[PDB]
Amino acid sequence: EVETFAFQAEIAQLMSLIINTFYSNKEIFLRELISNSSDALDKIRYESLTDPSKLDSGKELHINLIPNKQDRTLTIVDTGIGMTKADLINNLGTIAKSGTKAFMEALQAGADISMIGQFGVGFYSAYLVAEKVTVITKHNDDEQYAWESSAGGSFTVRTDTGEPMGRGTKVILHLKEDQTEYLEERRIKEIVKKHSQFIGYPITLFVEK
Ligand SMILES: Cc1c2c(n3c1CCOc1cc(C(N)=O)ccc1-3)CC(C)(C)CC2=O
Repeated sequence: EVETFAFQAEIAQLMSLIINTFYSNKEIFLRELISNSSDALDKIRYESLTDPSKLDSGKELHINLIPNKQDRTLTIVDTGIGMTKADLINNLGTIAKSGTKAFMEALQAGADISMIGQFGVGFYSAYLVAEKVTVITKHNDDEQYAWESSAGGSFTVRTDTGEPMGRGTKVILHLKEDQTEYLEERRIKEIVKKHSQFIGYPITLFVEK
Protein backbone atom coordinates (compact mmCIF):
# COMPACT_ATOMS: atom_id res chain seq x y z
CA GLU A 1 0.00 0.00 0.00
CA VAL A 2 1.34 3.44 -1.08
CA GLU A 3 0.26 6.32 1.23
CA THR A 4 0.27 9.92 -0.19
CA PHE A 5 0.72 12.95 2.13
CA ALA A 6 0.65 16.72 1.61
CA PHE A 7 3.80 18.56 2.81
CA GLN A 8 3.12 21.26 5.44
CA ALA A 9 2.80 24.69 3.65
CA GLU A 10 6.28 26.00 4.81
CA ILE A 11 8.08 22.84 3.43
CA ALA A 12 6.23 23.11 0.04
CA GLN A 13 7.31 26.86 -0.02
CA LEU A 14 10.95 25.86 0.82
CA MET A 15 11.02 23.17 -1.94
CA SER A 16 9.62 25.67 -4.53
CA LEU A 17 12.32 28.31 -3.56
CA ILE A 18 15.14 25.65 -3.88
CA ILE A 19 13.79 24.50 -7.31
CA ASN A 20 12.99 27.98 -8.82
CA THR A 21 15.74 30.38 -7.37
CA PHE A 22 18.71 31.04 -9.72
CA TYR A 23 21.70 29.78 -7.67
CA SER A 24 24.79 28.31 -9.43
CA ASN A 25 26.58 26.95 -6.22
CA LYS A 26 24.51 23.66 -6.39
CA GLU A 27 27.46 21.41 -5.20
CA ILE A 28 26.68 22.24 -1.48
CA PHE A 29 23.81 19.58 -1.67
CA LEU A 30 26.48 16.83 -1.14
CA ARG A 31 27.94 18.29 2.12
CA GLU A 32 24.35 18.67 3.47
CA LEU A 33 23.42 15.00 2.81
CA ILE A 34 26.86 13.83 4.18
CA SER A 35 26.20 16.00 7.37
CA ASN A 36 22.72 14.31 7.81
CA SER A 37 24.51 10.89 7.46
CA SER A 38 27.28 11.93 9.97
CA ASP A 39 24.64 13.11 12.57
CA ALA A 40 22.74 9.75 12.14
CA LEU A 41 26.02 7.78 12.64
CA ASP A 42 26.81 9.91 15.80
CA LYS A 43 23.32 9.00 17.20
CA ILE A 44 23.62 5.18 16.72
CA ARG A 45 27.27 5.29 18.05
CA TYR A 46 26.15 7.19 21.24
CA GLU A 47 23.07 4.87 21.78
CA SER A 48 25.33 1.74 21.45
CA LEU A 49 27.46 2.88 24.51
CA THR A 50 24.50 2.38 26.97
CA ASP A 51 22.92 -0.48 24.82
CA PRO A 52 25.45 -2.65 22.75
CA SER A 53 22.54 -4.73 21.21
CA LYS A 54 21.63 -1.59 19.09
CA LEU A 55 24.62 -2.62 16.81
CA ASP A 56 23.19 -6.21 16.13
CA SER A 57 21.74 -4.73 12.85
CA GLY A 58 25.36 -3.82 11.80
CA LYS A 59 28.63 -2.82 13.58
CA GLU A 60 30.18 -0.88 10.61
CA LEU A 61 29.70 2.95 10.78
CA HIS A 62 30.32 4.36 7.29
CA ILE A 63 29.12 6.50 4.32
CA ASN A 64 29.02 5.20 0.67
CA LEU A 65 28.60 7.46 -2.41
CA ILE A 66 27.26 5.44 -5.37
CA PRO A 67 26.96 7.11 -8.85
CA ASN A 68 24.94 5.27 -11.59
CA LYS A 69 25.08 6.83 -15.12
CA GLN A 70 22.65 4.14 -16.57
CA ASP A 71 19.90 5.19 -14.03
CA ARG A 72 21.13 8.89 -13.70
CA THR A 73 21.23 8.51 -9.87
CA LEU A 74 23.63 9.49 -7.06
CA THR A 75 23.02 7.44 -3.88
CA ILE A 76 24.25 8.51 -0.41
CA VAL A 77 24.22 5.42 1.86
CA ASP A 78 24.90 5.43 5.61
CA THR A 79 24.70 2.84 8.44
CA GLY A 80 23.32 5.52 10.84
CA ILE A 81 20.38 5.32 13.30
CA GLY A 82 17.85 5.47 10.38
CA MET A 83 14.30 6.86 10.56
CA THR A 84 11.01 5.39 11.87
CA LYS A 85 7.62 5.76 10.05
CA ALA A 86 6.77 8.58 12.62
CA ASP A 87 10.05 10.45 11.69
CA LEU A 88 9.26 10.29 7.91
CA ILE A 89 5.60 11.42 8.18
CA ASN A 90 5.36 13.62 11.35
CA ASN A 91 8.41 14.35 13.64
CA LEU A 92 11.01 15.61 11.11
CA GLY A 93 8.42 17.73 9.25
CA THR A 94 7.45 19.52 12.56
CA ILE A 95 11.20 20.36 13.25
CA ALA A 96 11.63 21.30 9.54
CA LYS A 97 8.64 23.83 9.71
CA SER A 98 10.38 26.11 12.32
CA GLY A 99 13.80 25.67 10.59
CA THR A 100 12.25 26.64 7.18
CA LYS A 101 10.66 29.84 8.70
CA ALA A 102 14.05 30.99 10.18
CA PHE A 103 15.87 30.14 6.85
CA MET A 104 13.33 31.99 4.61
CA GLU A 105 13.59 34.99 7.09
CA ALA A 106 17.46 34.85 6.83
CA LEU A 107 17.29 34.70 2.95
CA GLN A 108 15.02 37.86 2.96
CA ALA A 109 17.64 39.52 5.31
CA GLY A 110 20.58 38.80 2.90
CA ALA A 111 21.76 35.19 3.64
CA ASP A 112 22.41 32.71 0.79
CA ILE A 113 21.05 29.15 -0.01
CA SER A 114 24.47 27.56 1.16
CA MET A 115 23.57 28.47 4.84
CA ILE A 116 20.53 25.94 4.67
CA GLY A 117 22.30 23.42 7.08
CA GLN A 118 22.39 25.96 9.99
CA PHE A 119 18.53 25.77 9.98
CA GLY A 120 18.49 21.90 10.09
CA VAL A 121 16.70 21.66 6.69
CA GLY A 122 19.85 20.76 4.67
CA PHE A 123 18.14 17.54 3.32
CA TYR A 124 15.97 19.76 1.02
CA SER A 125 19.15 21.10 -0.75
CA ALA A 126 18.88 17.70 -2.63
CA TYR A 127 16.23 19.45 -4.88
CA LEU A 128 19.01 21.82 -6.22
CA VAL A 129 20.22 18.82 -8.35
CA ALA A 130 17.44 16.14 -8.18
CA GLU A 131 14.05 16.02 -9.96
CA LYS A 132 13.01 13.18 -7.54
CA VAL A 133 14.43 12.05 -4.14
CA THR A 134 13.87 8.49 -2.82
CA VAL A 135 14.76 7.79 0.83
CA ILE A 136 15.11 4.11 1.88
CA THR A 137 15.49 3.86 5.65
CA LYS A 138 15.65 1.24 8.43
CA HIS A 139 15.57 2.12 12.17
CA ASN A 140 16.03 -0.60 14.88
CA ASP A 141 12.53 0.02 16.40
CA ASP A 142 10.69 -0.13 12.99
CA GLU A 143 10.30 -1.70 9.46
CA GLN A 144 12.15 -0.72 6.22
CA TYR A 145 10.36 2.23 4.50
CA ALA A 146 10.62 4.09 1.20
CA TRP A 147 9.84 7.87 1.28
CA GLU A 148 9.61 9.56 -2.15
CA SER A 149 8.89 13.05 -3.61
CA SER A 150 9.22 14.95 -6.93
CA ALA A 151 7.99 18.04 -4.95
CA GLY A 152 4.64 19.49 -6.23
CA GLY A 153 3.35 19.59 -2.62
CA SER A 154 3.23 15.80 -1.95
CA PHE A 155 5.31 12.82 -0.71
CA THR A 156 4.71 9.06 -0.57
CA VAL A 157 5.58 6.50 2.14
CA ARG A 158 5.46 2.71 1.56
CA THR A 159 6.93 -0.40 3.28
CA ASP A 160 10.07 -1.27 1.22
CA THR A 161 10.17 -4.59 -0.77
CA GLY A 162 13.81 -4.21 -2.02
CA GLU A 163 17.16 -5.47 -0.63
CA PRO A 164 17.12 -5.44 3.29
CA MET A 165 19.54 -2.79 4.67
CA GLY A 166 20.10 -3.97 8.26
CA ARG A 167 20.08 -0.33 9.60
CA GLY A 168 20.60 3.12 8.08
CA THR A 169 19.50 5.42 5.26
CA LYS A 170 19.88 5.48 1.43
CA VAL A 171 19.20 8.90 -0.20
CA ILE A 172 18.68 8.19 -3.98
CA LEU A 173 18.96 11.38 -6.06
CA HIS A 174 17.24 11.07 -9.48
CA LEU A 175 19.30 13.87 -11.03
CA LYS A 176 18.01 16.63 -13.35
CA GLU A 177 19.13 16.17 -17.04
CA ASP A 178 21.65 19.11 -16.76
CA GLN A 179 23.13 17.95 -13.35
CA THR A 180 24.98 14.75 -14.59
CA GLU A 181 28.40 16.27 -13.46
CA TYR A 182 27.59 14.87 -9.94
CA LEU A 183 27.94 11.28 -11.49
CA GLU A 184 31.65 11.96 -12.45
CA GLU A 185 34.33 10.52 -10.06
CA ARG A 186 36.66 13.60 -10.29
CA ARG A 187 33.72 16.00 -9.53
CA ILE A 188 32.47 14.01 -6.44
CA LYS A 189 36.13 13.67 -5.08
CA GLU A 190 36.60 17.49 -5.49
CA ILE A 191 33.31 18.30 -3.57
CA VAL A 192 34.07 15.78 -0.73
CA LYS A 193 37.65 17.25 -0.35
CA LYS A 194 36.34 20.91 -0.38
CA HIS A 195 33.36 20.57 2.07
CA SER A 196 33.46 17.12 3.84
CA GLN A 197 37.23 16.38 4.45
CA PHE A 198 36.88 16.17 8.32
CA ILE A 199 33.78 13.84 8.58
CA GLY A 200 34.57 11.34 11.41
CA TYR A 201 33.46 8.26 9.39
CA PRO A 202 34.93 6.56 6.25
CA ILE A 203 33.44 7.96 3.01
CA THR A 204 33.79 5.46 0.13
CA LEU A 205 33.29 6.77 -3.40
CA PHE A 206 32.16 3.79 -5.48
CA VAL A 207 33.33 3.75 -9.09
CA GLU A 208 31.28 2.76 -12.15
CA LYS A 209 31.21 -0.18 -14.67
C1 LIG B 1 14.54 17.64 8.51
C2 LIG B 1 14.96 16.36 7.84
C3 LIG B 1 14.19 15.67 6.83
C4 LIG B 1 14.89 14.52 6.49
N1 LIG B 1 16.04 14.49 7.24
C5 LIG B 1 16.09 15.61 8.06
C6 LIG B 1 17.11 15.94 9.11
C7 LIG B 1 17.45 14.86 10.13
O1 LIG B 1 16.96 13.54 9.74
C8 LIG B 1 17.46 13.00 8.57
C9 LIG B 1 18.39 11.98 8.68
C10 LIG B 1 18.93 11.42 7.52
C11 LIG B 1 19.89 10.27 7.64
N2 LIG B 1 20.85 10.15 6.74
O2 LIG B 1 19.76 9.47 8.57
C12 LIG B 1 18.55 11.91 6.27
C13 LIG B 1 17.62 12.93 6.16
C14 LIG B 1 17.06 13.48 7.32
C15 LIG B 1 14.41 13.45 5.55
C16 LIG B 1 12.89 13.44 5.35
C17 LIG B 1 12.20 12.82 6.57
C18 LIG B 1 12.56 12.59 4.12
C19 LIG B 1 12.41 14.88 5.14
C20 LIG B 1 12.88 15.88 6.17
O3 LIG B 1 12.16 16.83 6.47
